[PDB]
Amino acid sequence: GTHSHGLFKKLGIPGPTPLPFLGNILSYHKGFCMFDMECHKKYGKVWGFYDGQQPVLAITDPDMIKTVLVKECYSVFTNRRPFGPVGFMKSAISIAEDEEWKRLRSLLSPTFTSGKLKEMVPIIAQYGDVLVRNLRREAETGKPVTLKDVFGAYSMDVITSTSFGVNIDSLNNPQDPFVENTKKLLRFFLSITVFPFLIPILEVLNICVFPREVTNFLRKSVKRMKESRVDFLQLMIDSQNSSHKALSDLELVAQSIIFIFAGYETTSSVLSFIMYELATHPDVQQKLQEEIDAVLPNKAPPTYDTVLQMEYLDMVVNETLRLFPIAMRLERVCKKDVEINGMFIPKGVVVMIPSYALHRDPKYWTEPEKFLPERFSKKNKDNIDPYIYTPFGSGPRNCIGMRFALMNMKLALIRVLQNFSFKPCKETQIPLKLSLGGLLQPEKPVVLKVESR
Amino acid sequence: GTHSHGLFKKLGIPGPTPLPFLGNILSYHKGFCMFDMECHKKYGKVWGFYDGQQPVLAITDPDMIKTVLVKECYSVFTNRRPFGPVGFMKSAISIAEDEEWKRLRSLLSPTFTSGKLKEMVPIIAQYGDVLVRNLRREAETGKPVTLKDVFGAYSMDVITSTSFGVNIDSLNNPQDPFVENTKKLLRFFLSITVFPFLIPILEVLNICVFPREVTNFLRKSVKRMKESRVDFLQLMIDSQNSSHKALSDLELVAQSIIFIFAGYETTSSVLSFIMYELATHPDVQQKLQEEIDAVLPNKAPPTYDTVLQMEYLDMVVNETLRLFPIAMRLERVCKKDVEINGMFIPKGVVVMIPSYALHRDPKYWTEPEKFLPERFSKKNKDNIDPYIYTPFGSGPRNCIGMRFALMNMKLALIRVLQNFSFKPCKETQIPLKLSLGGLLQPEKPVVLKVESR
Ligand code: HEM
Ligand code: HEM
Ligand SMILES: NC(=O)C(c1ccccc1)(c1ccccc1)[C@@H]1CCN(CCc2ccc3c(c2)CCO3)C1
Ligand SMILES: NC(=O)C(c1ccccc1)(c1ccccc1)[C@@H]1CCN(CCc2ccc3c(c2)CCO3)C1
Repeated sequence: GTHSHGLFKKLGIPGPTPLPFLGNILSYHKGFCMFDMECHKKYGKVWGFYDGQQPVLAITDPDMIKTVLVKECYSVFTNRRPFGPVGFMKSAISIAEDEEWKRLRSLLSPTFTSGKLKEMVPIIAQYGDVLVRNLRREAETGKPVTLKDVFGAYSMDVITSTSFGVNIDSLNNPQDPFVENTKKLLRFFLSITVFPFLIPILEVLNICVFPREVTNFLRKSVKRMKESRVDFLQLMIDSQNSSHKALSDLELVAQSIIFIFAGYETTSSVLSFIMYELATHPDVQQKLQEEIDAVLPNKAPPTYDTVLQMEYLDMVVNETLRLFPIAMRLERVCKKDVEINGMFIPKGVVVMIPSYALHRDPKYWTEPEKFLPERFSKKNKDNIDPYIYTPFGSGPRNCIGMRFALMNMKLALIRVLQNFSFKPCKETQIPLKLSLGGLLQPEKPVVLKVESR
Repeated sequence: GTHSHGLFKKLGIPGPTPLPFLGNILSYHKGFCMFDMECHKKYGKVWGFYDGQQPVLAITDPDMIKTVLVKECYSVFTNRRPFGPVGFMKSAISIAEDEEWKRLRSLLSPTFTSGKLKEMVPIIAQYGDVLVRNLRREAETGKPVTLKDVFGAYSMDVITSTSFGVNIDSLNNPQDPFVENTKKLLRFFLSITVFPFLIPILEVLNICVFPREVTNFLRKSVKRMKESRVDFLQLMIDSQNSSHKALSDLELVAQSIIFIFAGYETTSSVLSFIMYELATHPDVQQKLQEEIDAVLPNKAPPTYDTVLQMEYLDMVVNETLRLFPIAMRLERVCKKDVEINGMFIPKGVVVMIPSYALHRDPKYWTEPEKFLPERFSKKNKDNIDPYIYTPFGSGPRNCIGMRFALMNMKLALIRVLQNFSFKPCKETQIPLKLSLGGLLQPEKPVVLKVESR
């Protein structure tokens, strides 16, 4: 089981010696992030390891990262590593490959523009009101608040409503049909990465890592609203009634599902990360709350243009994403033999960009382990390399919902800080530790005290 | 197990209704050829069926065949369907895909030219002398001759000698090390086509459909002759010491092995097919023997330029290949969604050209089941469509050893007909029947009487 296990030794590329069949997966016992920082420290700018028999080439040179993510995206590095068994979710944009992804990116792009986001803000604002009343409830109880529930309820509230046009107080309504389905769906893989040779077997088995009932539920659910108002689902329906063939009925369901996966636990974790940093830095929480009340006096409701007016809110969000890039890694499959910036890359290799390691690299960040929003001040922001700081990826296949995610979090933070201050309690994990999973998340959930202003 | 089994029903393309998981493979019980002729008769110009869950789209329009084989070869239809587990034989030109095949086709092309073939004829001639003395031995015994042994011994003689630079009277020397290895190698697949989802499993199993000892044998065997004369092996070594990277040591072994597979049973079967047609048509055998003795009086030895002088020999060979195209089918994988000659072809579909069916189509061939070499006379040959008659494929990925194969067979036929006449005996399968396997071969071996002129 050492096929390809001599690839990096042949290329002269350093890296940890793999074991037969397993590759270097045993080193993942301390997590992706610790493994990336160690390899970066041990082997320098480039190194290779094996997910089972799959060679993975890590790169850290920003010139080389730009070549992979931007310049050679369409011709060489178009796709992420295969993920399955997907079934009909093969039509999702994040799973699609080559021309099929290229077409999906074109049809969905006008839906994620600045203009469309401003027309969705009044919807996001309503769920912000739900977040505040769900928070002040647990605030009544002096007993501390585990944020992942009230924030996860908010994160799922917005993302499924926008993606499917429904309305739910998901916390106070565990009964709505569009809730229980989305709940078991968002509960989420191993040997599919270590042993990806089984995926074709798993596919023909009719196996779907997505539950079979939820997918059949959402399909008939979207067909319900065909018989008919500014949401992801609605903006995609308008794209059908328009070059590329329009989004099919099944493709449309695939995109709405993939938006919930890319948006639920991602937003919920960053919101818990942000509030942990604001609780352990009262001055930053004070300076932020003072900015919100200046832009929005008398607890004025937030709007699209006022959110972009809050520079310190943008600095706090960006600095949290540097410390906690929940994707941890960016990956591209080398579709054909190429040489970039004076280095040969063999066809089939997975090229990985260790975002977590690069975000905490002392060579680019003074005291990289400290939460310091002034790194993103208008003075100091010009020194940050866009290919070192990559919380939303980069190039033509970056996070297409990036603008929305930032708006959605900022809108939640404004509505929460306008009403509450946040302090740590005796059970808050200080220092916070990271869980060893496929998304960067706090090891133990963030528990904080929530006082009412 | 009906994924993709609704593809042709959706496209409106006719074809036999598949069974779950199996597809249409049960219809293969009477062979590829009978199944292709029936579908052609039943459904007309185009139809689709399923090798398991693999959609196969059959086309018969010569304009559309030209588009697939020639015009859209490099951009859409570059590859045959996957074949494995191959191991290091992935570097063989017939197995290689996309740019890797494109490079191999360039490096090997100058080796299969008209000029190089003329320099190999003196080597092929020697094994022709071995064929005659091996034939006159069984001719001494009035007992009939099973041709597949004396011809198979000749076919393996030439193809392995040219591909590896050795010399063997393989019939009279079952002791030479380069014989027993080539023998067990040439003895040769099922669910790899019906259930190709297992190939990745079989690969990581370290399974090699090629025996593990023979491959390790030939590698050290080629390295023996590195320490050093007009053969395939020698012409490839000269290509290394020369744009594309040169043939590696392992790639060179892969090509020499793939030449033996493409050349042994193919040549041996056509030679048995040809001699069956000459035995059951004494006038054609007479007219051919009269041509050989006019071009080559006094049983003169054949040369390169005299072989191309024998038009009737070329007509007999070509007419045998129409009746018996041992590949039976040409196949290309549609690498991306395309429309050709007003018909949509989905990505991933296997496009198949039913050569056997087209060669016996009454719409192009008057009495297509009769052996009639005059179809290829200088008068009548202009009416034959090169995309209907495709015994060696067509386009940039056709049989690269085509010129050699025709020369090798013609040289054997000249040397055999100069000495012997061939008549059927009471055990000759008349009418000959075809075996139901992956290569077109006589059901029962051809047994004939061999008189000495
Ligand atoms: C804090 C929130 C989020 C973070 C940190 C995040 C991060 C990322 C990252 C790193 C990628 C891969 C980029 C690359 O490989 O270059 C990605 C892809 C993607 N994200 Fe986000 N994401 C967030 C929220 C969202 C939301 C709310 C949506 C809503 C639609 C979304 C939709 C997508 C999609 C569709 C892709 C795949 C794009 C493609 O393959 O073309 N994400 N995300
Ligand atoms: C009567 C003898 C032969 C017949 C009928 C025959 C037939 C064929 C056919 C139909 C193909 C596929 C063409 C296509 O898909 O368009 C092929 C491919 C090939 N043949 Fe032959 N063949 C014969 C002898 C030989 C010999 C003696 C060699 C010696 C090297 C050879 C080497 C090859 C190779 C390397 C390929 C693969 C070409 C590629 O994939 O680029 N063949 N053959
Ligand atoms: N299509 C894909 O490969 C996925 C994807 C990966 C990175 C960015 C976007 C999308 C995906 C599959 C299915 C559902 C959601 C996401 C991969 C396949 C396995 N990995 C597991 C979980 C995951 C990892 C990173 C991450 C996200 C999810 C969202 C943004 O980053 C997600
Ligand atoms: N590379 C390939 O796909 C092969 C190939 C197929 C058609 C033309 C050329 C090559 C091959 C694989 C391994 C060894 C020899 C040939 C295929 C894979 C399975 N099929 C089985 C036997 C076979 C079928 C048709 C035929 C030949 C061999 C030689 C010319 O036609 C051969």
